[PDB]
Amino acid sequence: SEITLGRYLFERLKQVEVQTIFGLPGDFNLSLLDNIYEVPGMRWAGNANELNAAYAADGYARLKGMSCIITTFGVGELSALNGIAGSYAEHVGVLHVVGVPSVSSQAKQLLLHHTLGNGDFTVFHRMSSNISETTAMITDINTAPAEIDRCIRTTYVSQRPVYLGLPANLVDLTVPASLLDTPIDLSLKPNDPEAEEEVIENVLQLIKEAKNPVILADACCSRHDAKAETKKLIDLTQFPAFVTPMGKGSIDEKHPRFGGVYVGTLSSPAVKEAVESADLVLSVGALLSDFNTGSFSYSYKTKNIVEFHSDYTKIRSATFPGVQMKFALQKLLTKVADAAKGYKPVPVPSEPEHNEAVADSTPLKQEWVWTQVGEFLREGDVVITETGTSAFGINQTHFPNNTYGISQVLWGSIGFTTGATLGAAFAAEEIDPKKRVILFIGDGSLQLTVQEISTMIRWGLKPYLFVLNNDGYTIERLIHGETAQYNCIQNWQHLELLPTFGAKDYEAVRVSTTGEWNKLTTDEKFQDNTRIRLIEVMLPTMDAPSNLVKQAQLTAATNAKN
Amino acid sequence: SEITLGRYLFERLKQVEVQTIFGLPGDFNLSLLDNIYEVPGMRWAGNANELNAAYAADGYARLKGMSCIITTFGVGELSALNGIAGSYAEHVGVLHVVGVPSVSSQAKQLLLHHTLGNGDFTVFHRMSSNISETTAMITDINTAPAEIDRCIRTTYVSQRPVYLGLPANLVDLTVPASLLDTPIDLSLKPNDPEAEEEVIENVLQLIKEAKNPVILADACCSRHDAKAETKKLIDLTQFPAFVTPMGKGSIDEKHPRFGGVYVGTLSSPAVKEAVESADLVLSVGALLSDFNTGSFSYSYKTKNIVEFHSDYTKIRSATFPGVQMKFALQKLLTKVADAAKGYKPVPVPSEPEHNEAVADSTPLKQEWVWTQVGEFLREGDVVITETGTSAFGINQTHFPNNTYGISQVLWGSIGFTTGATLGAAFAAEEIDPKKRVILFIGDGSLQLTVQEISTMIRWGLKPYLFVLNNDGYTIERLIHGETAQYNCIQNWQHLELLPTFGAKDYEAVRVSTTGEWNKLTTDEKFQDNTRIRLIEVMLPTMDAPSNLVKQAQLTAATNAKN
Ligand SMILES: Cc1ncc(C[n+]2csc(CCOP(=O)(O)OP(=O)(O)O)c2C)c(N)n1
Ligand SMILES: Cc1ncc(C[n+]2csc(CCOP(=O)(O)OP(=O)(O)O)c2C)c(N)n1
Ligand SMILES: *[C@@](C)(O)P(=O)(O)OC
Ligand SMILES: *[C@@](C)(O)P(=O)(O)OC
Ligand SMILES: COP(=O)(O)C(C)=O
Ligand SMILES: COP(=O)(O)C(C)=O
Ligand SMILES: COP(=O)(O)[C@H](C)O
Ligand SMILES: COP(=O)(O)[C@H](C)O
Ligand SMILES: [Mg+2]
Ligand SMILES: [Mg+2]
Repeated sequence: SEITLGRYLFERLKQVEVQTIFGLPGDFNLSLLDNIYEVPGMRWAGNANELNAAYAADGYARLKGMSCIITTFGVGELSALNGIAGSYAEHVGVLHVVGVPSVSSQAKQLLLHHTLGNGDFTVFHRMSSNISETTAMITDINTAPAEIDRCIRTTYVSQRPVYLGLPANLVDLTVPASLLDTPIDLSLKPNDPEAEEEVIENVLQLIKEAKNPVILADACCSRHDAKAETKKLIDLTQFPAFVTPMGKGSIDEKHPRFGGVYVGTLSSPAVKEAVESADLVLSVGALLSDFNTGSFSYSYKTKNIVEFHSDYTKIRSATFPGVQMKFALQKLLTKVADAAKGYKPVPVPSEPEHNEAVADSTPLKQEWVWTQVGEFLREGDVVITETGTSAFGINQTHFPNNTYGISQVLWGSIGFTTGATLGAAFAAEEIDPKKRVILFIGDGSLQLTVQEISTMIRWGLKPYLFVLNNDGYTIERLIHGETAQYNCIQNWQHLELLPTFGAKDYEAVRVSTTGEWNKLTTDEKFQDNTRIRLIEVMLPTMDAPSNLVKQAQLTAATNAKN
Repeated sequence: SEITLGRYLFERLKQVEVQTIFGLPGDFNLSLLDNIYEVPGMRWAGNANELNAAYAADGYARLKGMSCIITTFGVGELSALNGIAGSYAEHVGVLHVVGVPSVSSQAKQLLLHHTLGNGDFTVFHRMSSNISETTAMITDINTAPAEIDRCIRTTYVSQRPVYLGLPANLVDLTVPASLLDTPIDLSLKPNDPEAEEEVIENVLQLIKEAKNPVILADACCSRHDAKAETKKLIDLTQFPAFVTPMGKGSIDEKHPRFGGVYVGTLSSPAVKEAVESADLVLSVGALLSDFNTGSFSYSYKTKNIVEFHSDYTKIRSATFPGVQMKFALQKLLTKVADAAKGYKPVPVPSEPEHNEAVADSTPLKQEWVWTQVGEFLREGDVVITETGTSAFGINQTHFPNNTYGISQVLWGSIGFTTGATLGAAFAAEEIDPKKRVILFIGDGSLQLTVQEISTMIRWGLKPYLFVLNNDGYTIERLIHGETAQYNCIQNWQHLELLPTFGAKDYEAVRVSTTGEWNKLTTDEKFQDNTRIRLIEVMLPTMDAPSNLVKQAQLTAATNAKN
């Protein structure tokens, strides 16, 4: 019993729970794609372009664990590249498979379409190696199952993009089916016993001594799977728990000990103080980007900083190479309650609010929206926020427990979120058909990736697409050129996007007032994810969350340098 | 008197006749873009995404001589790379300007947005250099004016994309205005007199001996500026003249000595016979790609092949390095009427210029449409055909003299032409507003880049957008997977796209029959470019011009072979 190499690929992906495959067809991958239909459960999204396909592979991997996008040599791959880079930047495990010209076309340097016309078949592979954890350009059938397994493990474990090139002529060759009976090894190796035990004792002593210890969960807590441990640590220690913007959603915001979003100097006065006064910081998965830290504005001076990281740990000035956080946290948690039993709980900053009631005629403002969105959310929602006012405003929104956030704070590619939403809707559907996928995207960002709405429609996916109509690039207007033509956009009939892409069962509604907002969002039928929905949210052109106004200025200054 | 470095950039582009600037803003390019408005006549397009911007810059340069897309560090520039790669593949001089972090941001390796989180500011520049003729990352103001000139010259002269990175802090520093008073050198080095003389004596001698000489114009005749020389060569020799698919438009098809489109084995029998029985082939600008040549199908029955190229000449088995075609043809022209004086003109092929009468109710078919296109075209038209049935079908359309064709036969990135259309239409409006820009794009291709229609509306541009609705990817269906779900697309309402993107003054009409076709296209008001039009052409799913049917099969077999 034998299967095609293409077949093997799809069977392996299914074993790591990839059910939906992203990308676009081309002659160089059509035989490969045939195999998808031979694997029970697997489907082909049918994306509207390769850039959006890669954004969607990203959103899907964030929920599902990993994902796979297939493109065609040259023109498919190169289109995906900004999607792949972003997955790299943000530690998202995306397997990028490219259908390439058969080996005999390559050997004989055929002047083929999608080449640069110089007979170099290695160029695109070479470009992609710059943004991949590892790569394979498969030429040898005898090692190919092993290479694919290597690419999958690396994608899954490292959580970085991997590039797999497959000649069209290789994909139809057979491999023994029994190769599939043995699972890919998807584990990490255990820590060094001595190194890890020294980390533990060290952290344990620091905790025993600390009067005002605080926990801070950042991006890599989320990206590298330490969420269950960080949750236990908060429960067992009762230390105040804070979250960065890039880690929003990785810790539960309705826990009695949750103190807020810390963004250095842009934090609320109570959060800034509760954090910066700590005599011990337990940091989980720091990723200190400009926007994630209010332009590098942390101010603690203390030490007793413990940094947990995927592959090492830092304690004060010391680094412990190879001490991986997931196992180190697991081991820590068996002794942490005793270490902390002398801790008298310091009070945490109290949550923001509810908006006060206002006249129903009151026009919508950014500040009011971000607070209100908290009344709409429920446990288990996926909340996706575009770079722009949306990404900044969500910080102030209070998540129910078990809310999965998606915000590309480091890469910051506008338009990402239309595709991330498609891929998240696919993932959610396979996880739990009642989990809601809720997108906030600006009117400008939508334009770059709008066609991926079509793919959501063709699969009957049912996300909520909040479109923030503020007449252009408000985030950019706040940085430079408040009235510059380059910050304006052609205005679109947003309510027409859905039926134009062929939707038949949908809602498209415009909200301009608090009354319209509330009427829509408190409606029981609206709250159920029974159809795709677009909500055009009319806002003032220069209205922004206060943190964005501050940041816009910090950023402007940085660039103009001297 | 001093101007900003940014200003200097734009005054330079104005001197090589770039009036429209493509791309998207981003914080690292905003200061740069301010200067556009400081230079009389220069405009910023405001594209809907960077890939589309890059496609539009390509279309722009094909018409104008060169173009400029400006993007932002990481996220803009990576999004544009497929467009740039296409420009490199097809020899189009696009200058790619990237606004990048200030010099000391890079020096201090700040964890900024749009980086890979690893401190490497060189990686995107390194990626672009694989698909660039040269690059510049500007760091020094004293040398920036010269580096910019070096870039523009290379772009213009080599007709390939150039990469130019401008740190955000440098673009406001100033340079002497007087610099602009010395022209960039835009000229070619001349040929070696001795090597050129050998070439010419050789060709002349062959011409004197030929009874059946023929001329074959190909892609590099247009890309490398030899169309004037080639027209004169046809005039003075009276030899039969043929064009390849990729060079279509580069020679006048209503010339009495025009013999048709040669595509090796995919040629009409009269054309294959006319060319292959030749006893001399004067080949101008050969680019022998799969789709250009019926899968490398040429069967010249002579050894007397002369290949002119930008940088060398070939005669029979001999290569003449450095013998440049523009110059060698100019020299050839001075003696060639005399070498050819004893030539008795052999008759040239044709096909019917016209379709048979049919019932007006006749469903539209590809073969009928492509012949019928010829009755609608006028001299001065720009004819843009997408990869798919459009690009193969146009080969059977008869051009009026002075028809400019754009068909990306080598690179073959679907979606290209929506962008190329925007940029051809800008260019054409600057050249002569009476020049119509006429697009043929499939339902599938349109999906990848549809948002760029928005940018046409914004600027009041008046292309004719013929959209071929055959319910999916017909060209792929003929390659493999006739009814595969991967060759199927979500169905759009093409008639609604234009209002949806804010069009006020426009037409959108569906045509299904020959009579609806004739009614619309023979209408005098329709034939005037006074508004943006979309024509939705309804065609059968498996309907294809017969050339594409054969080519799909060869390609299939090329991809399968071991
Ligand atoms: C791919 C890409 N191109 C350009 C940019 C630069 N950029 C950052 S924010 C922004 C504008 C966002 O506009 P919108 O989505 O309308 O957000 P809001 O008006 O709510 O601020 C742009 C163009 C980017 N981040 N990514
Ligand atoms: C960016 C990109 N992705 C994938 C391909 C592979 N490809 C070539 S033709 C084609 C289908 C185009 O279909 P359509 O425009 O509807 O043309 P038609 O049906 O008239 O043949 C595809 C997906 C490509 N050339 N470029
Ligand atoms: C994250 C950047 O903190 P990590 O170090 O865990 O990621 C690899
Ligand atoms: C064209 C491919 O013939 P060229 O040789 O002029 O290109 C540089
Ligand atoms: C988070 O990853 P999973 O274990 O869910 C998987 C095997 O995909
Ligand atoms: C100097 O302008 P050019 O002639 O170079 C042009 C046609 O762009
Ligand atoms: C080239 O073959 P194909 O995959 O049909 C598309 C043109 O790329
Ligand atoms: C980050 O700066 P910006 O240019 O506004 C966009 C997010 O890049
Ligand atoms: Mg906006
Ligand atoms: Mg089609």
